[PDB]
Amino acid sequence: NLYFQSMGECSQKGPVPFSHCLPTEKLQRCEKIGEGVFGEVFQTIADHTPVAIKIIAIEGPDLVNGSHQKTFEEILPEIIISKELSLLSGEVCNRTEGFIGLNSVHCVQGSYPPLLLKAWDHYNSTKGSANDRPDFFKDDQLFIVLEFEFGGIDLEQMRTKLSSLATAKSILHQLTASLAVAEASLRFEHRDLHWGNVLLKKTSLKKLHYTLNGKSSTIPSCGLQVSIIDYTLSRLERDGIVVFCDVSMDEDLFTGDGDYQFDIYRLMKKENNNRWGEYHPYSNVLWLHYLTDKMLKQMTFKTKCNTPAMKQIKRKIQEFHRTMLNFSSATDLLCQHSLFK
Ligand SMILES: CN1CCCN(C)C(=O)COc2cc(ccc2OCC(=O)NC2CCCC2)Nc2ncnc3[nH]cc(c23)C1
Ligand code: NA
Ligand SMILES: [Zn+2]
Repeated sequence: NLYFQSMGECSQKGPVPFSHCLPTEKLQRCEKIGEGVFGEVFQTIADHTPVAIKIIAIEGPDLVNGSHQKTFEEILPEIIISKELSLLSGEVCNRTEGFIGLNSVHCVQGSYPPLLLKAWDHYNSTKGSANDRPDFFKDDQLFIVLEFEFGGIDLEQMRTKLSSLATAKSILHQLTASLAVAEASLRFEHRDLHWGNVLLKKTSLKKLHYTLNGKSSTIPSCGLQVSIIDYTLSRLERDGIVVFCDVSMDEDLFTGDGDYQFDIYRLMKKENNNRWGEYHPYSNVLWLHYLTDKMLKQMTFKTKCNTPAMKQIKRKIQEFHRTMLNFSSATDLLCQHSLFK
């Protein structure tokens, strides 16, 4: 064990105990906030500030949540993507805070902490879990433990909670800007931006700031800051080296039904001729269209569009829905679409 922790930004070498990442008070305040086949996500408090902790078992031979554990080599591309996107908050020509911030990454060894099992149980009793109770791991088990800034609540879970379609406009504008900046900087495609992967949190900032190819602009917040998550299918590049998930031989991804989400996977494959290493930023437009579609058809707002000014916003979002598929990229949308003028 002769690697440094957290990409060289932690002085420990080799695996660390859970207690390195979750000292007793941080551990005691963990509450589970979500899950997937990968493992578990908890919210806790560090220095009076909420954070999210995502815990993924790696390198072992046996099944977790019905699937084999990834190796570190298998997970590394997504760690790289997460970090590159987070680093856009501190860049100059192409700058955005719209991707989830990555605080730290550790490789942890040990059995699962009993205090996290308690939090897992509470979630299972209240919301119900699709996962195995993570109490079967042995003292040799390795995990990747990622600490993200806390991003809030997902858009699907906020289906009935947003003020108005003005809020929807801000959300769409924030998403479009973040995707554009990542296109410009990293030739980035998200490739899986369903409404579970858009987070919303309160902000006291009235305007949010971004920079696209050296040009800075602002977006009225409507009191919310958007964060994009989930890079399972994402693609980007740096100095000509491409990191992407190769789904060219996957079958089931393209046979979904019952939501426009599942059409987007098929429409992506059409656009790229099943060649997933290429750059097709139209996929970002496809996802933004799916999101706009959710805003207009599945979201319900606390205040409807009662005045002609608000009815006009609604009409303009309907016009965005009808016209946006004729743009080539999130960059094209941001720079050219009337909605964002
Ligand atoms: C609980 N959480 C939904 C859980 C289920 N779900 C949809 C995911 O997991 C999607 O992916 C991410 C989720 C979060 C953060 C980063 C993710 O992606 C990058 C990544 O993990 N890279 C890793 C690099 C190596 C492998 C993956 N989750 C959150 N982060 C911050 N605040 C939050 N509030 C609400 C949530 C949340 C939603
Ligand atoms: Na962020
Ligand atoms: Zn550390």
